[PDB]
Amino acid sequence: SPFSVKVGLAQMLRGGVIMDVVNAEQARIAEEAGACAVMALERVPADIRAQGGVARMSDPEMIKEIKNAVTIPVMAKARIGHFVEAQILEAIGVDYVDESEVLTLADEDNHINKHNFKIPFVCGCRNLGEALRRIREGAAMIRTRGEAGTGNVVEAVRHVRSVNGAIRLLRSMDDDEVFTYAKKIAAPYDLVVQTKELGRLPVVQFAAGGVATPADAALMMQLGCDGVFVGSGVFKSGDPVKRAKAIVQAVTNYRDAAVLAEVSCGLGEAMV
Amino acid sequence: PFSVKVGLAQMLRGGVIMDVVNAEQARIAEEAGACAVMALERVPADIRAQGGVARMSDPEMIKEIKNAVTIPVMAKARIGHFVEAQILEAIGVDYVDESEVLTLADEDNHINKHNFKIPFVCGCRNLGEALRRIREGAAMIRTRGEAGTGNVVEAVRHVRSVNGAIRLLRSMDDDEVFTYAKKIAAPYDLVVQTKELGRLPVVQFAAGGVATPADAALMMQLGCDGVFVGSGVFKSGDPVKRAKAIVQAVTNYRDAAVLAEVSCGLGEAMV
Amino acid sequence: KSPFSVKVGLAQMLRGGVIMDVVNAEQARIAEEAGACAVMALERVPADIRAQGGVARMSDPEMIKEIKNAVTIPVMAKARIGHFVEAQILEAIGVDYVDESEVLTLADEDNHINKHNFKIPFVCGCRNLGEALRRIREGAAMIRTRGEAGTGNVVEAVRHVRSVNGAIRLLRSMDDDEVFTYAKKIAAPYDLVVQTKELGRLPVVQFAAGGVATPADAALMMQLGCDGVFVGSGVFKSGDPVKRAKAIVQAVTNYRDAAVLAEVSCGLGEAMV
Amino acid sequence: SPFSVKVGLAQMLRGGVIMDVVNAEQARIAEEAGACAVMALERVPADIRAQGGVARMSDPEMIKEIKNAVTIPVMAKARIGHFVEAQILEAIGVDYVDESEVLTLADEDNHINKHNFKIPFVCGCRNLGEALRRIREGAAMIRTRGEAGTGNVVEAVRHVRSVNGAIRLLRSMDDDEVFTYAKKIAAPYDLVVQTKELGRLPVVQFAAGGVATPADAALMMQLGCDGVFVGSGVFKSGDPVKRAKAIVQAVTNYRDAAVLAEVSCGLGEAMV
Amino acid sequence: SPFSVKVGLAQMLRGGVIMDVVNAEQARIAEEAGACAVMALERVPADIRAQGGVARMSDPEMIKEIKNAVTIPVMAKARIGHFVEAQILEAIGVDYVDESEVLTLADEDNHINKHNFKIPFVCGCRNLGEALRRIREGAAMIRTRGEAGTGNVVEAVRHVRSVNGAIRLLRSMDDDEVFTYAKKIAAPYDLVVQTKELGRLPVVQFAAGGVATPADAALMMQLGCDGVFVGSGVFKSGDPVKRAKAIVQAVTNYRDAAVLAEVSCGLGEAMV
Ligand SMILES: *C[C@H](N)C(=O)/C=C/OP(=O)(O)O
Ligand SMILES: *C[C@H](N)C(=O)/C=C/OP(=O)(O)O
Ligand SMILES: *C[C@H](N)C(=O)/C=C/OP(=O)(O)O
Ligand SMILES: *C[C@H](N)C(=O)/C=C/OP(=O)(O)O
Ligand SMILES: *C[C@H](N)C(=O)/C=C/OP(=O)(O)O
Repeated sequence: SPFSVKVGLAQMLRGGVIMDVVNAEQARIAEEAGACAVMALERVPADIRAQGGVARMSDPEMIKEIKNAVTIPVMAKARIGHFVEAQILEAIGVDYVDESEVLTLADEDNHINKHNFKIPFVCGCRNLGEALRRIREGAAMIRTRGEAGTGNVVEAVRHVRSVNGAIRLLRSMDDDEVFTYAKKIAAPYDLVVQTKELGRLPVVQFAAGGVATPADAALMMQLGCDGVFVGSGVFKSGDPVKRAKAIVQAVTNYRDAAVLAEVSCGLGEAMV
Repeated sequence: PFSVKVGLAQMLRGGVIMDVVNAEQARIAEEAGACAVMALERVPADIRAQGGVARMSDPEMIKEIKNAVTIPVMAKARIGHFVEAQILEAIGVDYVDESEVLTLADEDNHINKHNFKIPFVCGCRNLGEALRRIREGAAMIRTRGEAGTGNVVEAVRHVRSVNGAIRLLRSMDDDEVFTYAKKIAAPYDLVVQTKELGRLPVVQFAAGGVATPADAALMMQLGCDGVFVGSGVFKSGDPVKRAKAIVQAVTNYRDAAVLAEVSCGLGEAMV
Repeated sequence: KSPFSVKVGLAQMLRGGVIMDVVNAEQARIAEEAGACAVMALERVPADIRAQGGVARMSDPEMIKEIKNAVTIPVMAKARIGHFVEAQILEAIGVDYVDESEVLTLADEDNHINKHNFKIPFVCGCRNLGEALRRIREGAAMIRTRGEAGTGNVVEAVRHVRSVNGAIRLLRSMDDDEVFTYAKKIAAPYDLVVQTKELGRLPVVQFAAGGVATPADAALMMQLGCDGVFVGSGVFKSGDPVKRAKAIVQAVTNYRDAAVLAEVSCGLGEAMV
Repeated sequence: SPFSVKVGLAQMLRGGVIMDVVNAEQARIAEEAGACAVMALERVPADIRAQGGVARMSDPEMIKEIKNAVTIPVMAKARIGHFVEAQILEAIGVDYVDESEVLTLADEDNHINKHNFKIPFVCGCRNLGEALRRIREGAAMIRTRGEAGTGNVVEAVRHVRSVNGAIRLLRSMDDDEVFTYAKKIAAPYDLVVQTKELGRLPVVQFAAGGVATPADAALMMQLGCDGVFVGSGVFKSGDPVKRAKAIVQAVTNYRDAAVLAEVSCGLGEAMV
Repeated sequence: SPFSVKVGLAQMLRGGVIMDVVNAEQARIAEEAGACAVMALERVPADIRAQGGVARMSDPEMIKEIKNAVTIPVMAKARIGHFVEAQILEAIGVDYVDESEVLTLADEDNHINKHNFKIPFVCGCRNLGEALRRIREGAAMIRTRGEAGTGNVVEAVRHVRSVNGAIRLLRSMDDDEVFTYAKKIAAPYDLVVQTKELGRLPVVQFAAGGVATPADAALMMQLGCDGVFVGSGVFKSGDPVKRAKAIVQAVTNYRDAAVLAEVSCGLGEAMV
């Protein structure tokens, strides 16, 4: 099954950190720090927030440079609904497209039909219903997003707890009430049932938004994520190389408080 | 094990706990006679003035503060950020303050404090909040006003609310306590324990706005077991003298002659 | 060990049973012969209270002694919410359970009876889990998950059974760290919420009540996971109370046997208006 | 002081039941039942409610017939603010005037200045502030009223719990907060302080309103009242003679469940 | 009676001007100008308004200096509800504490229990009910305040007229309506009656707020005050020494238009 193949590709990222990079130098830093993949974008989310202006798919020249600089998978963001941007990214050989809300919405009413592509897609979500709608559209991996570019995990905690609490609610829910639940969260019933049977999201689920410290990243993992995205927390901090390695080690050893303490020690300024 | 942590906190009764952001402030607080220090990144008046996300202190700074003093060292963690508290426990702080002056990490849940071996401080504005924090595992309650304003008005409000509610509860008809516990959304058993003790089941300190010795003795005369001072000492003109004066005020809070003496010639209070 | 757990233990005997409202000894005797596990003595059945209005109070003790004398199964009696003196009287005349009931006229809008002060067990009503746990903390030994009394419409009982059980299933799989906030949100005592989480069920017997008019209704309550059903109006406001009472009892005894449900429903005559 | 003498007169009624009577026959029934006093009025509160129309002080003729019929004290109702009605009641020798809200309000803004009278007054209240305001006007006894003429104790339970909860609040209140409390309930501070010091109301406190059964009456006594008024529950019931004695016995033995059970047995129909 | 003694102390200030001083130089100026007392505070009210920031009891060192610099009585402000601040002021020997609204409220729900102190207190008020509540708390002198630090008498005129008009209303009020009046203004009935019997406030009443010119001060006196407070009008004006003497003479000769004209002539800039 072509979708299950795409899902399997994203499973290989479990336990990893994906780092936003806007040039090839940042891409090397992330790979050396132990990132499982990099995300090519025009500006990290904290700069998109402070500066404003329309944010689009990165120039294919920049993506090519980042692909050449690393051997780990390379993701790239496309505007929501901008399926031509995604066609271009697939054509130049990115490994994943992130149909991303940090870029400027291109279609306020529809997402990309991700089934028309060979490579897997990441989509964001704030709740289970959103996650399942993205998956029905063909998303092979889900980013449970908070607020990008603020260094504040509070919304990612909210959305991780919301998605996982809804899954747990679903696990023990009376079968006969699942139809109404699927109407209530506006999700395809088959995907709701698959989630109930698995007891987890049918695709990999990473946290994203405001992860600024190793404590934050391990928090996301102890809350039940398969990995984390860091967009601004590394490359807007005082010591990106050391913070990047620290966040990777936090995610690999997310239950080991002594390791979390050690990698957090003497880490310099987090992002503003 | 929870009563062990509740008992530990008893050793701070009668004391002043002082916020410190580095080892120099920590030694000043100990020499002034503070019963413990509270390590945080910025004093609350600076967090309020400057904005920005405020998190747990870097472990390196906490280790520095631990090595500078021999009185208990507390540290702040963001509400709900249980991994920050795991780290603070792993580096050997004596108390975690799950603190509202830091940027909220979980808007819906506090830390499950029963999963830790060290005692936790939590803030409250009323009795129901205090009892909820205690049921989560807090061993000590900070009855908080407004952090970083030098204005005790909200601390006075919340101390009178908590203690007024405890006094209400003490004379309350037993049959009305069930509805009372619903009304303040508190665990009934802890409500009953408060009624039977006649005081909060854990140590209760005032915090927020304590700027002068008179403020500090005011909190004690309103029936607190101690006071936090976050900004009043180190945002003031003479930190070393004000810290000793606030400590002496809390130790001698009913002695107007002493209160007048230690307040004399104290310099500028915090802005 | 504790006196409360002894009362809770005693109520277990009622699992699988039907408790029928009776207003005289004739009704009580019919209920016992139909196989009811207990009767509920009250002044008027809920449909009559609803239609007639007026203040509804504890039954006259003479009525209760007549009902106790007529049957050997347990006798329950209704007391107004908050009216602890009515309950003291019911206890002194030897009823087996007091139902602190919303079908009677509320006597204290702000407090329920302190049921821990009594030796005999109490039933209390609830619409949701928080209500149930607050009643249990006050000392209710058994919970009646109530819909609308006297209407013959199960729709609200279904709502409240699904609500209580939905919340229990929600609780069973809930992340432990979220239970403190959950206890606050439903305004329930935390220890009882945790106990409910651990057991996967209500810590006391849970019956459905309100609007159960047919055997299908009763068996529906049982298939939604109740331990038993109250029938107040559906039996004695119907056209054939004796046949209907046996049918509902059989429905609760054999609630998964559709052939039996079909059988006991056949020719049952008119249900309540 | 003259006021404390009046207050002492009403103390002699502790443990008693006061019954509303509209003629000498009812008054004799009440005295024989053991009532500590009777309350002369034109119509029992249940009739005033169902019938409407202006309700005033009883005709002095009817009051004289009631005084001739009994030797226990005779009370009579006067309209709120109607000090001339009270002057008349005093001139014909009633023992207490009840400035009563079950009669038609004569002055919407002022109560009778009860210090200008030699005999003691009863006033109603819903909360402690009302009681203390009535007492400052010269009320020697407070009746804590619910809904008169409905046979429903719910509002009297509310008001008894309100007054008593306020007094218990006041007993443990910080002395410095009492000034603001007296402002909040709009009550004379000296009477608030006196209530705090006594731990109870500075005058006798009876329950009234909706007491229909012996259980109701004993309920009021167990809630902390000194006695009960019964306006409608006796003479609108099926068996007033038996019910009046049962209520009296209930109030005398209000903590004895076996007695309460016994006197409640076979009591006939309560009021509608 | 200890309260009547405190009241008698404040009577000696009748016909006087109390001047705010923030150092010993201002205190001498006020005494030489003929002030009956000085008020030690950290900043005059016009500066507290313009600058903001929390305003507390003056440092006891400053109060000591002001006490040493003058022989007339020395008052000091404490924050409303800050009874420890008042304990300190009593301990260092001020003659009066002003529980003052120009300082930052410390207890939004309660004032200081002034009966626990040996020295008399001043409190502010905007209306009779406030004045009487402060007096019940133990205030021995009342400051009928307008708007401090604006130089605009309009609110002090409003509040002086309000207090005096309410007293005049009370003077001629039907006795039987006084109970309801005391509820309406939320004042202790005994104090309301005392005010009605005296025909004036039971303690000394000074005006305060916006008194900027000798005309203003004499206005307050012709409206019926026993004296005036000047906080900003002297020491924020162009010629404090001359304006201070002028305001004192205005208050001493408040009905003598020729004197008011003379002392107002050539007075330089009033406060901004
Ligand atoms: C969309 C991108 N992959 C991402 O995860 C952004 C995160 O925002 P930040 O809060 O800057 O980590
Ligand atoms: C949370 C911290 N320990 C604290 O007590 C803050 C006090 O606020 P401040 O107003 O700065 O004393
Ligand atoms: C309170 C009584 N036990 C009861 O269950 C009422 C049921 O209502 P109905 O709808 O009449 O069966
Ligand atoms: C005012 C009269 N004495 C009285 O107490 C009325 C009671 O009302 P009811 O509900 O008729 O007892
Ligand atoms: C509180 C002080 N005693 C005072 O009277 C303030 C007056 O204000 P101003 O308007 O500046 O005279």
